[PDB]
Parts: sequence; structure tokens; C-alpha cells
Amino acid sequence: ELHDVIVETRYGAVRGRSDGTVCVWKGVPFARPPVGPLRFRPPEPPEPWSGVRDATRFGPASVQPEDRLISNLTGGATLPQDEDCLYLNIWSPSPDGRRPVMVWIHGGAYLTGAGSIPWYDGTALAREGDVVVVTLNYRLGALGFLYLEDAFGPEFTGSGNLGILDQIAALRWVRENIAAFGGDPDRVTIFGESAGAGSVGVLLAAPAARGLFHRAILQSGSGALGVRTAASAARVAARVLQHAGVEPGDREALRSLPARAWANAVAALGPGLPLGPVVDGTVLPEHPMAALARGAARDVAVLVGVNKDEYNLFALQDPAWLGDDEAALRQRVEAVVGPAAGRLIEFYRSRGEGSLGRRLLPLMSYAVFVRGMLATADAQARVGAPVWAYRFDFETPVLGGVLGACHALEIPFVFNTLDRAGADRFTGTAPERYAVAQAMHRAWIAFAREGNPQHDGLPEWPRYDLEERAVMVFAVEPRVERDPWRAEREVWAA
Repeated sequence: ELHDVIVETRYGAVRGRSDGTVCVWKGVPFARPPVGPLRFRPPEPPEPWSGVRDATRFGPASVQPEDRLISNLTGGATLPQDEDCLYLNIWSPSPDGRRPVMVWIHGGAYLTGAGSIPWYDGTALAREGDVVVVTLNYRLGALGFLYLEDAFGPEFTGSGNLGILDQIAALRWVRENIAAFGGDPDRVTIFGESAGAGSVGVLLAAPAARGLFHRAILQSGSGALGVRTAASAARVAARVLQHAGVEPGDREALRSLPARAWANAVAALGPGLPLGPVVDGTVLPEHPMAALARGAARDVAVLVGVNKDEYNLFALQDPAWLGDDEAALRQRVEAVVGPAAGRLIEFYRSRGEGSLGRRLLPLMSYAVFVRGMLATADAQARVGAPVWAYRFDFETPVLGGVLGACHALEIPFVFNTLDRAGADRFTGTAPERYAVAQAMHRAWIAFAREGNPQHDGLPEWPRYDLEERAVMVFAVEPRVERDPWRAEREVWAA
């Protein structure tokens, strides 16, 4: 019973599709295309249009490398891509209403991903929760995060945070236009995973983002993840420019270079997280963790968590983690934790069972993910902001169970997109999957609607506090566990 549904935005009318249970608008522009003079420059509001704009099709993704690690396990194709990528997608029960709004920032290391990916489909959230869901694209890679302040001067001030500024523009668009799609502009929750959660953590710090959301969910990511000093960022940028072949100060070459060549130059630097939001002193005045300590988000309610076996995802690329090679493992640990590596290795090697890599995978999970989660939770608890903590323990059985509860596994559970294409390849085909997704899905709904994640499906979920450190565990049997990271937190402090 699918029918076109037209809604009018400040810029113009948009044509979307509805079965009547739910409506969707795809490829709605929240900014003018960041091309030519707008390339490497802050996002600009879209030009108004006459006529009814088609919102039946997704916008192109930002230019990106293949980053096929998830894709090799999944069946996913390369994303259709263009420098003109600034589009958002809206799911709503109805254009009439003032519903709670959930705004999603995708992950992928500030280099890959898109709002258009099917696992981020908002239909189920909207239907079950009576909420409006928004997914968005932001500039990725060099075009989003290249710090050009030193190389090209003040005209490019803020260049390191362009992707963040895109996210802020989308949030501005929502404030202005969400009512037309049945959303409440005053009731907006931002949620992200990985680099998206890192993005959310930055937005809590950023003055430009203030007042644009009231609540935040950070999944497998935090303000600690990926944030760069201006100096570190300028060094990376020099390397990228070298690969690109653009001399510092050469404006014509900068605008002239094709977008794909920017992607290739970043790829040339090699694997890791070389690009990220920058403490530039404007968009980001301070480090996000410093802002949290200061009480910058004391009004904002936070749901924050991690998966039990985060780093195991990386084993798909690098199988040392499934092995017992000490020299190789030491190198990898040392890359992340530098001088502390030796002491921490001794603590983790003693704990657990199996291969050394299996025993060291928690140390990598803690350094990269758990530390940020806990610092976020602790800062909010100290300021007295409402905060809830979770650990997702449901394991995928795929590839002999070696992934466990790996990074990104929670995403279909939160969105209830388990049946969507490629998800089952990641999550396995177990029937217990659906029950776990329901409890998580409904908690995300509940948080956005009332600022409390508790629902009847769950056991009682206490706010996270320094004394008890209560953490909800999503598992076949959901439970609250108190101070689960205690042993680790003490040893890391030692």
C-alpha cells in the first residue's frame, strides 16, 4: 500500500514514500554541495528549490576507500560516492506530531561509512518507538578532516573539523525542519558508534553544537577516540599533501585535485586512524575529555558502553591475535600503550585461558575503547549528569566464534536490522539474536523518549555512579553487574 508523501521544508517540498505505518524521506540536502569554492570550506545552507524534490533515493556517500573488512564478511558492494554527499534521511510514523528524535552519526574511522547503509534503517525504531530517526552523511577523509591552517593559512581555519561542522549543520537543519516530519526539535538525542560515537563526544565539547541536542548515546566510542592535537594533525596533513602532490600554499592545485586522489593520498599513509577531529581551538577549543571534566555536558544525559570483545574484529585483518607469537603481539600492544605495555601484558597474560593473543585482546579492547567509555561515564557521574553504562555480551558464532562480542556487532541489535542484508553474515543466524535486539532496541527508544533507558523487558537498571559503578549487561539473560572493570581500572592506574 506504498504511496508518495510530500512534506515542505524551509528550502522546499520533498517527496518521500509511506506504507502508512511508517514514512521515509531519503537524500534530503541539509547543505549546499561542498564543491569548488565550498570544498575545504565550512558547510553552507542549501539553496531553496521550486517544485517537489525527489526524496525516494539515497544521496551518494562521501568519497572513501574500499575499507572492505566488514564488507568481506558481508556481501556489501562499494558505496555509490560523490563529493556532493551532504544528505540526510528521515524516518517518521507521520508528518503530523511532535515525537522524540534520534540522530545517527555513522562510524568508519572518519574515512568510511554513510547514513545510507541499510543496517542504519530507521523504519523499525520509528514503528516500535513512535520516534523520528535521522541518518546523515558528513565529509570523510581529507575533504572532512585535513588540517590546512598551517599550510594554506587562515582561509582554511576549522579545516580539521569540517566533518564535525557538517554534523552540526545537519543538527541545525533538524532544529529548523523536523516539525514538518513529525519530530520535536526540543527533544533530540544524538547517537553514534565508533568514529560516530567519537563525533558525538566532540559535539558535547563543541560550542557550535551547544543546545542542538539534549541527550547522547556513545557506542564503542568516546571523545578520547581519534582526537588529534593541531601539531599532530598538521604533520599528518603535510604527509597527505606530499602524496597528493599539492605544494603547501598552492590553492589552485588544492581545488583542482580530484576527490579520489585525496582518498588515495590518505590510503598511502597506511592503516590506522591518521585523521580525526582536531583540537583547533575554535570548533574544538579543548580536548573533549577536558570539557567533560569541566562539566560542559552536565545537563546532558548519556548512555555509554562497549562490546565485550571489541578488538577481536581486527583479527579479521590481522590474525596474530589468534596466535601465540610474543614478539609480534608485543609490537602491536606497544604501538597502542607505549611504555606501560610490559606491565599490562603481565597482568592480562596471567588472566583468562587460551592463546596469548586471546589473552591480550582484552588489553587492546580496554586501551582503545573501555578507557574512553569509563572516563566519559565518570566525568558525567561526578558532575551529577544522568549516566547509564552498558556492556554488550551477545557473541556472533561466525568463523568459529573467534570474534565473540566484537566491535560493531551491536549495531543491528540497536536498530533491529538483524534481518537486513549482510547483518546475518555478521551476527550469525541464531534465533536468540532477536530477543537480545528487542531489549536493546527498546532501551535506546526509552532513553530518547524519556532520558531513561529502563523498560519493562529489562531488570532494574541503576544510573551509573562512582560508588556502585552499575553496568547493564546485554546477554541471553540481561543482568546488572557492578564495577565489572574494577581489576583492570586499578591495575591501569598502578
